Amino acid sequence: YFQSMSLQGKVALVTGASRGIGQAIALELGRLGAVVIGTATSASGAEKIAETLKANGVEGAGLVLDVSSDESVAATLEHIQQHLGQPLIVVNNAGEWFDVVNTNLNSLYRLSKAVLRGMTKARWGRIINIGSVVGAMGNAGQTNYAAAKAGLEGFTRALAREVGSRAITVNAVAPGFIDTDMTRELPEAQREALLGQIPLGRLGQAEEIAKVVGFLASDGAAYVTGATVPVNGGMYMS
Amino acid sequence: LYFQSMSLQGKVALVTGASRGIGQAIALELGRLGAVVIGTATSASGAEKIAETLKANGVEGAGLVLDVSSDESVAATLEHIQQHLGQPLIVVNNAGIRMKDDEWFDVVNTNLNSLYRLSKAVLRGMTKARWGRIINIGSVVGAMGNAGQTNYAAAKAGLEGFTRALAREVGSRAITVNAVAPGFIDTDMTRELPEAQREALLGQIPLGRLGQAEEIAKVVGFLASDGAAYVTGATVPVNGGMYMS
Amino acid sequence: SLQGKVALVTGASRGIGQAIALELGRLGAVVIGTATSASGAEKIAETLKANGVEGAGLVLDVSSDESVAATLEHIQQHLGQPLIVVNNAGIDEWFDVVNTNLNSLYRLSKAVLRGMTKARWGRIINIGSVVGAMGNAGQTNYAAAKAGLEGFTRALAREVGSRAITVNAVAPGFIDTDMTRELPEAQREALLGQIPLGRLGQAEEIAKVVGFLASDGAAYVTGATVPVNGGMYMS
Amino acid sequence: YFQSMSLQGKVALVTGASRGIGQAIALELGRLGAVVIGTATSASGAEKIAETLKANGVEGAGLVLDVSSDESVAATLEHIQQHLGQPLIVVNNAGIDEWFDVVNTNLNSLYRLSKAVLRGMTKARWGRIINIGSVVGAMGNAGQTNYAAAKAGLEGFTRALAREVGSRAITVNAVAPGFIDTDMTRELPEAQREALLGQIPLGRLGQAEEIAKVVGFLASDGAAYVTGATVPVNGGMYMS
Ligand SMILES: CCn1c(NC(=O)Nc2ccccc2OC)nc2ccccc21
Ligand SMILES: CCn1c(NC(=O)Nc2ccccc2OC)nc2ccccc21
Repeated sequence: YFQSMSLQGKVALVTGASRGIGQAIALELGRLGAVVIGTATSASGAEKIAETLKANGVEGAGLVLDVSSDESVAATLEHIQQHLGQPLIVVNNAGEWFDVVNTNLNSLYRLSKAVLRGMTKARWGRIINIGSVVGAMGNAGQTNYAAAKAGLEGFTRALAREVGSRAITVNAVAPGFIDTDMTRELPEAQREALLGQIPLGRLGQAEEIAKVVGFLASDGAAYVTGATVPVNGGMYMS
Repeated sequence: LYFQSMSLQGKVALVTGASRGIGQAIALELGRLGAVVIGTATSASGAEKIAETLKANGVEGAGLVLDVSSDESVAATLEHIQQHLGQPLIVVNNAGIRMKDDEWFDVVNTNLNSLYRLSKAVLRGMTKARWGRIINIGSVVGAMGNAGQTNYAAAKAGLEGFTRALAREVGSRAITVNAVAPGFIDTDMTRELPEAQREALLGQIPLGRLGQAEEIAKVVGFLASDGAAYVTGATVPVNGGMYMS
Repeated sequence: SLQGKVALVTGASRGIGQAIALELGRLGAVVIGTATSASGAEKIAETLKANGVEGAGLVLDVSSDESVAATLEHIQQHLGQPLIVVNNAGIDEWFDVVNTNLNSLYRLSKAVLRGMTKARWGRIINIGSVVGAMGNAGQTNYAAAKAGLEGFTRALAREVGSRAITVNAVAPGFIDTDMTRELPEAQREALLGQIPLGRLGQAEEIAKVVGFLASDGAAYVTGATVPVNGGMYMS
Repeated sequence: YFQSMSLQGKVALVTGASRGIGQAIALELGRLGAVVIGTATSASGAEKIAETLKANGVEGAGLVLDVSSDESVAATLEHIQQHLGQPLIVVNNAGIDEWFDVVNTNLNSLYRLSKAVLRGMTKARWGRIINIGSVVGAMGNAGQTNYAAAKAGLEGFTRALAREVGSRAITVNAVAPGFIDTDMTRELPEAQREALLGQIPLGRLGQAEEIAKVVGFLASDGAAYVTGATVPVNGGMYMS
C-alpha cells in the first residue's frame, strides 16, 4: 500500500530521539504513519522532540526517560499507556568495554521486558535495537565496538527466540561510520583512515539508518526476526 | 512525461528464476514499486508464464529464457535487454540449480560460478551508470534431516562470503551487493510432510509458521530502494528466527 | 609440558573440570581445583594426591568479591601465582544466567591478571556450558551463553594481549556427563543422530584441548573459541 | 629405540611442504612420529623436501603433486599407497577482482584431494583432514577482501565436509593463520610494519612453527571430538 499508511494505527516509542540517528528514526516512523513518542534525558530535550514532531506533521509526544532506571521506565510507560496507547513498535537507541556493554544490555533488557506485556496482549510487536556508531578512539575503540556489536547480536537473537510465538519480532541495526555530531569533529586523520576502510567511500547518513528501521517496523518484515542488519557501506569490523 | 518521486520508476530490474515461488513474488514486488521487470526462466514455457503474470498485474517488462550457466545465454540475454528495454541496474539472482549430505559441493560450486558470471556481465552497465543493486537470493531448506541441514548451511555460507567480497570490490561505484537468506518457506517438500513432522518443524521456528514468498520479496524490494543505499555486503536472514549454520 | 606453572581450575570436583585438573597435572602443573563446598574442596585435594599431582582443593564462590580476593591471597602465600586459569564454574532465564556468568568471568579474570601481568605471561581459558536441555529453550540458552562467551573472550584477549597473556574459550557440544547419562534411550538416540561423529564427547576430550591451549605451542592463539562438539553446530 | 610418539604408525601427506608453513608442518608431524610425505609442484621442491626430512631424521618422501590435476592426484596417491601406505593424516597447504577465481579454484582443489584420500580413511575408519588457510597476502582493502573471502570459503567448506564424513571417525578441520613471519611481511617499510603490529594484540608476527603446533594437536587422538572447526591462529587480529 502507500508509504504513509505502512504504520498507520501504531504507536512507536523511540528512545534518544532529540538529535541524530534517534531523531531520524522518529521522523521516518512518523512519515510512515505511526504515532511517535520520542524520549530524551532532559525536559528541554523532550520539548524539542515534541516541537520537531509537530513541525513535520507527526502526531505524538516528547518524554523524559532514563533507561537505566526501573522507576523512570515504569512511570514513562504508564504515562504513555494512559495518554497515547500501548507502544507496539519500540526502537532502543538510547545508550571500559565490559561496563558499557553490560550496562547497555541491562538497559535494553529492562525496557524490552516492560514493553513486552503490551505486545503479548496485542499478539503483535516490533522491537528494534540500534547499535553504536563506529568512531571511538583506539585499539580500545575497536575492542569496544566489536564487543558491543557481539553482545547486541546475541541478545537480539535470544530475545527474538523467546518472544517469537507471540508474533513479536526483535531485530537490530548495526551502524558503521555515520555522519553525526559525534563523528563530525573527530580529528581529520581518524576520519580519513575510517573512509579508507569503507567500500562505498563515504559516511552513512542518519536517514539511511532510519530507513532500515522503518522497513523492519513494517508488515513486510514480519518474517525477519533475530537478525542484525549491518548498515556500514561494506566496512565490516569484528 | 510522468516523474515519480519515491519509487523504482525508471529502473530496469532483471530477476532470474521468476516463473514461480520466490522469484515470481520478487518480480511482482519490484513491478509494484515501479520498475520495468524482466523475469527469466530456463524454458520457453516458464518465460511465457512470466510474461503473462507481469501483464496480468500491470507490470511492464518481459519474460525471457536465460541459462545462467552459459556465457552465450548470458551475453545474448543482456544484449537483448539493452537494445529493447535499457540497462538492468537492479539484478536479483534467484536462479540456482533421497537428498544426501554429499550434494553441497556441486550445488554450491555451480551456483556461485553462475552468480559470478551474471554479476560480472551486468556490472559494466552499473559501473557506467555509477549506480546499482545486486541482490542474491539464498536457497530454502530443501529437506528435513541431516543432509538438508548440511546442504542449506553450506549454500548459505558460500552466499554470505561471496556477497560480502563482491560488495567490497564494487562499492566505490555506488553499487550495493546484498543477499537475502530464506529459512523454511511454503514448498512441495513442506506440503508433503506428515502432520507430526510438520508440527515438529514449526516447533523449531520461533514465529511458529512457514514464511511466505511475498515476505522474501518485501525484503528484496527494500534493498533495491534508495534508502538501503548504505547497506552493502549484508545478508538479511528471513527465517522466522530459525538459525541453522 | 607445564612444569613450574600453577594452574587454577574452577569447578574441579567432577566432570569436565576434574578431567582438566588431572590433565594439567599430568602435564606437570601445580594444580588448584575449586568447588563451592568444603567437601568438594576436600574431594579435589584427595583426587589430586591420588594422581600424584601437587596443589590443592579450595572453596571458591566466583560470584563473591571477598571469596575471590581471599582465595587468590591464600594461593599466593602457599603455592605461588596462578598463571594458567581455567574458568569452568557457572551459576526467559537466559538473560540472568548469561549476565551473571559473564560478570563472574570478569571478576575472576581481573583478579588473576595482576599476577600474569607481573609474570608477563598467562593463559586464561574459558569453558562454555554443555548443551543443558533438549529442544528450543535449551537451544536459546546455549546459543546465548556461547555468544556471550565468544564475544567476551575475544574482547579480553584484545585488552591483555600486549602482556603475552592469551585468552581463549572451549565450547563443548554434547559431552558424556550426568546430564546426558540420565537421558532416556530414545532421546539419546535422537541426539546421536544430530552429531556427525555419532557419539557423545568425553570429558577428557575437552581436557586435551585445554591442555594444548595452555601450552607454549598455542602462544599465537588468542581470542579464539574452539568448538569441541563432534561436528554438531548450534547457534 | 622405543619411544611412544603421538602419531606413531601414521602416514601423513602434507601438500606444499617445501618452505614456510608447509615445511614447518612436515617437520612437526615427523617429530610427532608420523611417516611424512611432503609435496611440491616441482622436482627440485620435492627433492628439497626429501633432503629436509632426512636432515631432521624423519622417514618419508618428497613428491611432485599438482592438486589442480586429477591425473597428478590419482597417480601420486597410488604411488604413496604402494610404497609407503595409506595416508590417514592429510594436510592441505598447497594453493595457486581475482578473489573469485582463487578461492573457487582452491576449494575445487581441496575437494579433489579430499575426495581421493577419503576412501583409505573410510576403509581404516579413522582420518584427519586439516586445511590450512592463506596468510594475509597484502596490506590494504584488496588484501582484506581476498583474505576474508578465502577464510569464509575455507570455514564453510571445512564444516560441510566434516558433516559428510563424520560417521567414519574422520575429522575435518582448518587452521586460519593471520600475519605470519615470512618474506611478504619481512620486507615492509618500518612505519607500515609498526602499524601492522599495532593491529595485532600480541604485538608480534606469528611463527610458522606456531601454525605447525596447532596442526600437530589437531592430528592427535586428543583432538578426536573436534571436527568442522576452524582454529584462528592470528594473535588476536580478527579480520572478516
Ligand atoms: C555484557 C557482557 N557481554 C556480552 N553479552 C552479554 O552481556 N549478554 C549477552 C550476550 C550474548 C547474548 C545474550 C546476552 O544477554 C546479555 N557480550 C559481550 C561481548 C563482549 C564483551 C562483553 C560482552
Ligand atoms: C563449493 C565449494 N565452496 C565454496 N567455493 C567458493 O568458491 N566460495 C567462495 C568464493 C568467493 C568468495 C567467497 C566464497 O565462499 C564463502 N564456498 C563454499 C562454502 C561452503 C561449502 C563449499 C563451498
